[PDB]
Amino acid sequence: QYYIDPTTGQPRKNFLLQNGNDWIYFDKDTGAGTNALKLQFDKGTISADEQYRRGNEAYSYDDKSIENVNGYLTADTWYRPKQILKDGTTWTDSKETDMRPILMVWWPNTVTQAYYLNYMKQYGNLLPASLPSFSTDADSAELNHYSELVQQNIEKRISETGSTDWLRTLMHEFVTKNSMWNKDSENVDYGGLQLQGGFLKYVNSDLTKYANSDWRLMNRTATNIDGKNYGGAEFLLANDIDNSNPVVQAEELNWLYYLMNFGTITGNNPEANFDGIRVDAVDNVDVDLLSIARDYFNAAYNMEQSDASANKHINILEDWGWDDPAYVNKIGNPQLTMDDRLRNAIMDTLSGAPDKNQALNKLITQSLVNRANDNTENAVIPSYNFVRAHDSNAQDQIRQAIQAATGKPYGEFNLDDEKKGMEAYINDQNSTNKKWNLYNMPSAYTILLTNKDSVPRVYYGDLYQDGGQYMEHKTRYFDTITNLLKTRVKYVAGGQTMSVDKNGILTNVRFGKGAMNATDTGTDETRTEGIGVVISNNTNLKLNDGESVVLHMGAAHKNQKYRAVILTTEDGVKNYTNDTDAPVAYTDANGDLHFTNTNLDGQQYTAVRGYANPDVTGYLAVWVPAGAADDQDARTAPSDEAHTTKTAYRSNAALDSNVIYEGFSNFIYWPTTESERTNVRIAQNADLFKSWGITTFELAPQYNSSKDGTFLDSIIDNGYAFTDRYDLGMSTPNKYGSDEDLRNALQALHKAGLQAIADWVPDQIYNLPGKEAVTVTRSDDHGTTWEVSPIKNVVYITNTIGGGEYQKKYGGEFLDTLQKEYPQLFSQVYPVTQTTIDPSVKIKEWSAKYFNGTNILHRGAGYVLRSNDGKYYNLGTSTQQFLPSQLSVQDNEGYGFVKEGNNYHYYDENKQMVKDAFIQDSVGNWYYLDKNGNMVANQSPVEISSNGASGTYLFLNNGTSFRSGLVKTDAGTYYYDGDGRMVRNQTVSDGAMTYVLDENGKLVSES
Ligand SMILES: OC[C@H]1O[C@H](O[C@H]2[C@H](O)[C@@H](O)[C@@H](O)O[C@@H]2CO)[C@H](O)[C@@H](O)[C@@H]1O
Ligand SMILES: OC[C@H]1O[C@H](O[C@H]2[C@H](O)[C@@H](O)[C@@H](O)O[C@@H]2CO)[C@H](O)[C@@H](O)[C@@H]1O
Ligand SMILES: OC[C@H]1O[C@H](O[C@H]2[C@H](O)[C@@H](O)[C@@H](O)O[C@@H]2CO)[C@H](O)[C@@H](O)[C@@H]1O
Ligand SMILES: OC[C@H]1O[C@H](O[C@H]2[C@H](O)[C@@H](O)[C@@H](O)O[C@@H]2CO)[C@H](O)[C@@H](O)[C@@H]1O
Ligand SMILES: [Ca+2]
Repeated sequence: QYYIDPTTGQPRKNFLLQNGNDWIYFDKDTGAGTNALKLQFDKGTISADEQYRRGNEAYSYDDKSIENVNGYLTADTWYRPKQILKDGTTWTDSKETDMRPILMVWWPNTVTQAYYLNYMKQYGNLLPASLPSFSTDADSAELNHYSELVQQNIEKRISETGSTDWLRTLMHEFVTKNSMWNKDSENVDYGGLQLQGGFLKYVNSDLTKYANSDWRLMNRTATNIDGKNYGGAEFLLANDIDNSNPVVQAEELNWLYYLMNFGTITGNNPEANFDGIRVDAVDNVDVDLLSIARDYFNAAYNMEQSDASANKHINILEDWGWDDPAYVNKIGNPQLTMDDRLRNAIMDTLSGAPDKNQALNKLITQSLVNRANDNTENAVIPSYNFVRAHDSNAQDQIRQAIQAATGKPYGEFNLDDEKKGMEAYINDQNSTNKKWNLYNMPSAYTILLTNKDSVPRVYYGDLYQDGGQYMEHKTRYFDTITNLLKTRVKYVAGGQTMSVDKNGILTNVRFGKGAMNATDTGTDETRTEGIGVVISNNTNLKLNDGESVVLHMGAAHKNQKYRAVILTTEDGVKNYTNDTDAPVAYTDANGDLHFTNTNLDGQQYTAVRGYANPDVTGYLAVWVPAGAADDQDARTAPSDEAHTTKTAYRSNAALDSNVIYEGFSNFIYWPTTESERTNVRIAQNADLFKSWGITTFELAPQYNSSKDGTFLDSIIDNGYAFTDRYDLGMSTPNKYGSDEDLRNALQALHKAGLQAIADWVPDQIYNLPGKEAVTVTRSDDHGTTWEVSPIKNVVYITNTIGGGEYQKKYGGEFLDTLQKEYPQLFSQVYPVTQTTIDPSVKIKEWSAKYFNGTNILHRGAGYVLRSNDGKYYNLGTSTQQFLPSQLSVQDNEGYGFVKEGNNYHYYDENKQMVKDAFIQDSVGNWYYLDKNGNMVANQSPVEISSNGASGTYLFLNNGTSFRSGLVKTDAGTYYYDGDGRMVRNQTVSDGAMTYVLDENGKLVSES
C-alpha cells in the first residue's frame, strides 16, 4: 500500500500502477495506495466558479454583517462576505471585521459596472494603466473577468497595507461621481426659499412607517390658517420642525418656559431670566405658535391687563408678510409686528443711491401709521421698525465685499477672508459712492428715532463695525446715532406732523410731551421739548432766492430759541450733543422756524442745500429747543389702567418710549481672550445702553452652533443654526461666552433696568448625526412636489436623529409644572390644528416623524439601493427581506455537478449543460465534460483539444484529470505533465525527479 523505488529509497506519489487486472493509485500527499478502479467522484464537489459565487455571498443577513439604515442598503454599504479571497489567491473564512464594499461584487447595471472598472483603473490603479476603457457596448463576460481582477487586486492591496481605510475613501469617491448618487439627481434649485438648493418633504409610507405622521400641516401662516390659500413657505433651512404636531407644540412651549426661566433653571438665579422673545421665521411655521406663546405669556404675566403689565415683557416678531400685522392685531398683539411697509419707505427714499431714491412722500403714507397728522394714541397697530438687521441689508452685502476682496465664490470664506472683506466693506461704508452699504444712514436713523407710534430698533452694525471682536471698532455713525438716541430720550414726544414741499423737502416735527396738534398750547414741560427735522434726498438741491423751508413747531413754541442737533457739511455732518456751541435759530410769533439758501445770522451750515458725502446725500438738519435742563426726560411711563380691548401692547407715548437694541452682527469674531467675549462686554456696558434709552436688549440666539458650514449661520456661528435647542453656551461656550457669561449679562442688564430678549427659533434644527431612512419627495419651499424630479415617494437617507444632551435633559421637563400652574394652557384649542397641545409625550430626541422635511443632502435619488423593478433591498427590518442576488444564497438544485443515469454532467450559471470543456473544482482538481456533456472517468488515454493542438489526457475513475505523475502499465510507463498532457520525446523534471520519455511516451530512464 506504499510504492518505493528500493534502489533510491524514494516513494512514488501521485502514481497509477497496473498489477495484473488490478490498478493501484498512490496519492499525492503520502503515496498511500488505493484501488484505482473504486475511486469515486466526490458528490459534494463544487466548481471554482461556484466557490467564487459563494465566497462573495453575505456572511449573514444580520445588522452586523451588512451596513444599513433601518434595514435599507446604500451605495456606501459594506458587508461581511462568507469568504475573503485573501491576498487575491486564497479563499479564507471571513472574520467579523473583514468588511468589503458591496460595489466590489454588485452594480446596479452594466454601464455602472463598466464605469466602476474605468474608475478603479484610473484612480484606484487596480487594473493595468494600459488597458482600454470599457464602453457602453462592453460584454458581460468581459466585465465580470475584470471585476474579479479588481477584487483580486483589492485583496492584494488590503493584504499589503493591512487596512481598508484607503478603500473606504476610494469607493466613496467613485460613488459620488454617479448622478444617481450625487446632487445631480436632486434637481438643485435656489428659487424661492430653497436657500440650500432644494427640499425633500417627508411623506407617509409603509416602507418607513416609524417616520409617519398624522400632522405635517404646512404653510399654515397668518394668511393660510384653514389651508385653503398659499401661505408663507414652510421650508426654509436644514431640518424643518413640524410645528403643526401638538406634541411638538407642547415641546415648543416647554422650550419657551426654559428660556423665560433660564436663570432660575440653570443657575438658581432669578436675575438671569429673559424678559421677552423674538419669534424667528414667523412666516415659515404654523401660526398656532403665536397664540401658544400669547397664552403662556398671558397666564404667567397677565400681559393683557394693562400697559404697565404688557410693557414689562417686550416681544417682537420676525414677520415679513404684509398681511401679518392685521392678524397679529386680531390675536391681541401678543408680540409686536414689524412695520415692513415703513422700513421699505426708508429703503426707497433714503437708503438708495442718489439716482435711485424716490420722492420722500412715501415715508408719510407707506406704513401701519399715517404720519401727516398723527395726533392720537391707542389708535394704530403697535409695531417696531428698524433700518438694518443682522440679516437685512447686512449679511448679503458683507458677503459681496468678501467675494470682491478675496475673489472666492460667494459665501465661501475663512477668518482671514472675512477680515479682508470687512476692510473693503468699511472703506465702502466710509465712501460717498457706496456699493455695499446703505446711503443716508443719519437721515434713516433720524426718521427711525423721531417717528411717533413706533418702537425703533437700533442695529449693532450701525454703531460698531459688523466684523471685529464685539464692540472693537465704531462705525462713522456711532456719534451721530448715539446723539440721536440721547436726544430722543430728552426731547422726542407728543404729536407728529410730516409733509413734503414743492421742492421735495421733508419736514418732520414732534411737538413735545403734552401737545398732540400744532395748535395745542401744551403743558409745563412741552416748552423745551419736541424736535424739528429737515430732510432732502436731492444731492443737487438748490433753493431759489426767496424760497424757504418752514418747520411748524406749533403754538407751544412761539418766539423760541432752537439749537442744532445735526447739521450737514460738505464732507460729513456736525453733531451737537447739548446746547454748547450749537448754531441757533428762532421761531416766529407763530412757532414757525424758517430756513433758506442763506445762512442764519452768519452761522455756517444753516442754509438748506444739497450735499454728497459719506453721511448725507441730500440734506439733513435736526433742531431742538435750547435751554432744556440736562436731566430732561420726555418719556412716558405705562399706565396701570385696565385695557378695554383684548391686547397686550398699545401704540401710545409709553410704548413709543421704548427702544430695542439688536446687540449683535453675524460677523462678530470668535473671542481670542475671555475679556473679548460678547456677553462679558454686554455685562460691562449695561449703563451705556441705558444712557441711549435702550429699554430692551435683543441678544443673539444663544444656542451653540452646529458648526457644520451648511449655511452662513453655521459658518459664522451666530446661534441660528444649532443641533441642541437647550445648549446655551453650556456644553462649551457659544460665540458670545459660556452660559455663566450669558447669565451675568442678563443680570447686569436687569441691574441697569433693561429687559433682555430671547431669540426663539422654532423653525428648524441642524446637523443631527443619526441617519434614518425616510420616504421623501423633492419639493419646493411650500412642499409642492417637484414635478420633474424622480424623487417622489422614494426612500432616502436623512440626518434626523439626535438633538444633544440638553434636549435630552430638559425636553418636556417643564410640562408638569406648566400644567400644575397654568392648566388653562392645556385646554386652549389652536386655529390651525383645531385642537389642544399634547404634553403626553416628551421630546427628548428628534427623529423624522417630528419634521416636515430637510434641505437636499446630495446623497442622490438612488442612494438607497433598489432592484431593477424598483423593489428596495432590506435586511427585513422595515420591509421584506431582499438582498442583491450576489449577496444571497442560491438554490443549487440542478446546478453544478449533477449525476444523471450513469453519467455526471455540469450545469453552468444558466442551468445549461456544459459540453467539451474542462472545469476545475474548488480544491484544484480538473474535470472534463465531453462533447455529449458527460464527465470522462474511464482511466484511458484520450485525445482532447483544449484549443490547439490535440493533447493526450487520462481521467481517473473519480473523473479527476491525472497530472504531474507516472502511469506504469504492463506495456510501459508514461508521464503526464502539469496540464495533464502526456509528454513525448523529451526530458522533463518534476521536483527531484528527471524523466526521459521516448517518441511513444514510454519512460526510457528516470533519476
Ligand atoms: O404671493 C404669494 C407669496 O407669498 C409668500 O411670500 C411672502 C412671505 O411669506 C413673507 O414672509 C414675505 O417675504 O413676503 C412674501 C410676499 O407676501 C410665499 O412664501 C411666496 O412663495 C409667494 O410668492
Ligand atoms: O429669515 C427668514 C425670512 O427670510 C426671508 O425674508 C427676507 C425679506 O424677504 C427681505 O426683505 C430681507 O430684507 O430680509 C428678510 C430676511 O432675510 C423670507 O422671505 C421670509 O418669509 C422669512 O421668514
Ligand atoms: O396705515 C395708514 C395708511 O393706510 C392706507 O394705506 C395702506 C392701505 O390701506 C393698505 O391696503 C396697505 O396695503 O398699505 C397701505 C400703507 O402702506 C392709506 O392709503 C395711507 O395713506 C395711510 O398712510
Ligand atoms: O422644469 C424646471 C422647472 O423647475 C421649477 O418648477 C417646479 C415648481 O416650482 C414646482 O412648484 C412644481 O410645479 O414642480 C416644478 C418642477 O417640475 C422652477 O420653479 C421652474 O421655473 C422650472 O420651469
Ligand atoms: Ca417650517
